[PDB]
Amino acid sequence: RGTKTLHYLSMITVNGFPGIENTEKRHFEEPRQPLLNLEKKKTAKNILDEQGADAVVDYVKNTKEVLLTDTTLRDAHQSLLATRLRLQDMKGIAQAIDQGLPELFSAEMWGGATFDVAYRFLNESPWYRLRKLRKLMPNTMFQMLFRGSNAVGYQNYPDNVIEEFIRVAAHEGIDVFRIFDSLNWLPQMEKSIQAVRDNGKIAEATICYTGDILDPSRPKYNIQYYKDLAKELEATGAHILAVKDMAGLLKPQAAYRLISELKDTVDLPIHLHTHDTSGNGIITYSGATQAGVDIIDVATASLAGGTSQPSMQSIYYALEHGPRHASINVKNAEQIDHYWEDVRKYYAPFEAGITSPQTEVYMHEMPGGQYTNLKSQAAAVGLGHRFDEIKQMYRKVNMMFGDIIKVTPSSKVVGDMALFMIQNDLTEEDVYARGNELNFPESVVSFFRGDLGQPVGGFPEKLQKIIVKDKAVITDRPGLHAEKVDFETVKADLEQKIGYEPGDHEVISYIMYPQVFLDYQKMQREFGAVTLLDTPTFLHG
Ligand SMILES: [Mg+2]
Ligand SMILES: [Mn+2]
Repeated sequence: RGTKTLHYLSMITVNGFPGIENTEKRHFEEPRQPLLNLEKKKTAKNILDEQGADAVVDYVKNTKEVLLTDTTLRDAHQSLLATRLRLQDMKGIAQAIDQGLPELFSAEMWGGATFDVAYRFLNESPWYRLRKLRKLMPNTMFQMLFRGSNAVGYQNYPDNVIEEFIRVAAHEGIDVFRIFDSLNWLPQMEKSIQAVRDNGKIAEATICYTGDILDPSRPKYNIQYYKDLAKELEATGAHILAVKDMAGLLKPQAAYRLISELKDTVDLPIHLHTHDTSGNGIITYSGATQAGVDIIDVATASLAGGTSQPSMQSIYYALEHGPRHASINVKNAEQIDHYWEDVRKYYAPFEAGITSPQTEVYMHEMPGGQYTNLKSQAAAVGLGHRFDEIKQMYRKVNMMFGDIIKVTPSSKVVGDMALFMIQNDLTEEDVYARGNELNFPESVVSFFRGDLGQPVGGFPEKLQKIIVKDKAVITDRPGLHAEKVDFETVKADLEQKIGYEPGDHEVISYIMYPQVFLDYQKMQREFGAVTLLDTPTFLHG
């Protein structure tokens, strides 16, 4: 093992880290360990382990205070540090988060972009990160982000693959599955919700919020649409209804109105997830708190603000003397935030830059992760100079598509469309006129083929016929048309490829990311377990 780490250290010392500018390994002090005042409490993890998910739901309903879910381990560093937060920095504070904050409903540490990014860039297994965090944080609930029928991948998978991933993730320590569909289509979420319920975990059915419910000019995503969606989601037997504000679009008055109306229609607890990109995340959470929201999604203050979640400490102080208080130990939270600031100093090459409240997100409606990725893609193609026109094309392409919900992977479709549209300098009338001649991006064609599901109100018919010139268009779940996957054959082929008998997690990771898992295995052969390295040594040597 020593030769592998020596090889990796020599490689990084000489050739530098791939994708970042080469710099010297500047000296870092040891990150500040917290000084916690421990109080023993029965957490929602204990309730789930003892009496199951329904007891957890009843505990949430009987909690007068508003519960907090920490998104520091997944979404805060997905938005701010390009999902590059390593397990080595997480494990120095995992026990402190488990002990100093037992009032947390759950910690979101998995799903989203973490699964792909860990394998692709951090060269560490997300399953290994899950196992180490589960050992380190035994009395907290683990929340993951689940993309409906795509799970952690960006495309549709057959139903047995999704069920097996849910089973393996539940066995390895995931306690809450937040299941969302990119276009808010129920059939893509039904089977995942049923599988999560069968595995005994909490199923968070999710509504992606877009538009403005208080704006009569945009009537498609009105309050009645969300009420009907919440009713049919409650019909599926999900434990907690989740409201995912992917781009910070939910305004405070709209937040109060939406949470009140959803509280009237369903008896499910409501989980609200929003981003502070508009700068109104704190007041939105407060307005939802007055409306009666149950759980809200917060990050530590050092990894909060901008495209990330609002800070949990500021959410505590904003609700300190109101009718409803947040459930947190604020002193322990600040003590943990000191460590988070010190380890955020490690990830300087992955920082986005100077951040300000960005109220332009109300028009272009672009999520922050997709915002950073779109900026990087425009820089890679040399279009980063005209990113204001990129924003305008993004908004106009979204309106051209029929005002779709823009969350991954549907936001990636709109981003690719806008990049291609500015790439060869045409308008939407030019799309309707010349569109038979050009070759549209593959993601747009796949979306108009129905591989992402069915959008609300259906596709624009003439534009769809332009986009797919001769390809077949399905109108049902893409999982029905998926190729059958047999796990014994895949396991045998993986054993041939990686040279040893793989576990269920390795098989289900090979199915979702075939090339990425094999590249990760090759990197493990060449360099060993680089997750054990500290972050400045991992980046610079
Ligand atoms: Mg409650
Ligand atoms: Mn998010």
